[PDB]
Amino acid sequence: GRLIYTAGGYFRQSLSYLEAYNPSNGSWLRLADLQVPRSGLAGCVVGGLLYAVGGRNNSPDGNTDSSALDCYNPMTNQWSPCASMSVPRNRIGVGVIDGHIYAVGGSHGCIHHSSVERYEPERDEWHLVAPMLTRRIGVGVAVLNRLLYAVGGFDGTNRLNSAECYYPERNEWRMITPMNTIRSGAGVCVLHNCIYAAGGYDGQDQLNSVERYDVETETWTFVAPMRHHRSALGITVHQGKIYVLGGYDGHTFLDSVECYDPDSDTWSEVTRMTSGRSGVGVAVTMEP
Ligand SMILES: Cc1cc(C)c(C)c(S(=O)(=O)Nc2cccc(-n3ncc(C(=O)O)c3C3CC3)c2)c1C
Repeated sequence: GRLIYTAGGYFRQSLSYLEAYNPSNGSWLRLADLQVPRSGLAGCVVGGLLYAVGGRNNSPDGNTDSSALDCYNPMTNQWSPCASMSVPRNRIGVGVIDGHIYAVGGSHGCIHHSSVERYEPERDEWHLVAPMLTRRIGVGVAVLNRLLYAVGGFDGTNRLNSAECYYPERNEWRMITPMNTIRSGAGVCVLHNCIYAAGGYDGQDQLNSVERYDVETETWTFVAPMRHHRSALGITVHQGKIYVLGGYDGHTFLDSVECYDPDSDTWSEVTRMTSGRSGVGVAVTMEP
């Protein structure tokens, strides 16, 4: 599309912001607030519409995990509710295959989900599919060649370096090669034939390292590290480059946005968000 949308997040409390960054001119636009504040959500796009999935409203009033699915139409600058998921899912990951939204893992209080469910926009319906082999919150999710990958996270006891792949026509999950780093709350995305995992928390430190999985070789390789360590970052791809947005570096809720050029294997700072925050949802679609 043309703009990078960032929805929600956390700073002092869960946020309702929807802001759109335009890489062509450096500008940020503030758009219609989410109806309910949420951090730990995920964003995705189907048919030009932006969806916000799951998360949690951490507020002074209290703290409520979200099962919600909401749809933002850039033409109208309006959010509409969709059908809710079977369960609340904070610290969720999502991926889109063939116009359907897969919601993966996440938490409902102390419940760490392995369950996975699929949304069909044409019917406004969710249905459960086979669960993952592992409970995963803070799970990175990406789609490559119409297969769904769940990467890292936290299973209730340990942060994970494991990853697995969902084969839709078999409704089956299988482990893939584990990452070389334990990562929970990483940013995961796809670029060319690789799944990238950037940042996260390894149980001790927020990470700046970045590694990628080549589906043909089934191996993970480190690339250039980000300039800033970060967990609970937003991540997306725009014209062949990876953008990482915000996160937490152990000291500060970051406003930094970095951009990875895979041809030069370099990261550069490209803009700052209007305020530091973590736990955002991010996706790319047409300008409003
Ligand atoms: C109060 C508070 C404080 C801080 C520092 C943050 C970041 C958030 S937050 O909204 O950004 N929360 C969030 C979003 C996405 C993923 C994760 N997440 N999932 C698993 C783990 C882990 O520690 O294993 C994490 C952590 C490593 C990132 C967590 C909140 C509410």
